[PDB]
Amino acid sequence: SGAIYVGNYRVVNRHLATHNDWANLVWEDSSRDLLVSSTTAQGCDTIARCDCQTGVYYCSSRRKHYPVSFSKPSLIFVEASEYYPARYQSHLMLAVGHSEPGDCGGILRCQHGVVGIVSTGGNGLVGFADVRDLLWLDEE
Ligand SMILES: CC1=NN(c2ccccc2)C(=O)C1
Ligand SMILES: [Zn+2]
Repeated sequence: SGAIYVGNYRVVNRHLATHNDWANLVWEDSSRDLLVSSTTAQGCDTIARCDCQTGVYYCSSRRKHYPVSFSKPSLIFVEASEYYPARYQSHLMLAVGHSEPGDCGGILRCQHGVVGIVSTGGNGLVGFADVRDLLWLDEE
């Protein structure tokens, strides 16, 4: 579980979005596993605006923060899970690391801010859904 709170936006894994998220939807993309909803409170996370390929992510299933190298966001095939069938996920960054389903929502961060959220796992890789291309998250 986990979310990005930036301005009046909540960024969550699409597959973990709640009733309230869908009732307050701003934007969602299944191919990216992202959903943004609106919030009453003004959050403080800052989105990274960079092409960093190094960061630290939080892994709930190890209660650990891991420094990682990750690939630039790309179109990646991802085997079937409990929420999606085997399919190409877009804007996905891979790293060597630990990722179980409940690790989804863990944040990947660089010195510039939030890079993305855990979205995929298995075969010793962790996949993060990039948010650095969503410029509109910084305004309105
Ligand atoms: C929210 C959270 N952000 N993080 C975090 C902290 C440092 C680097 C990357 C991610 C947590 O462990 C929980
Ligand atoms: Zn960065």
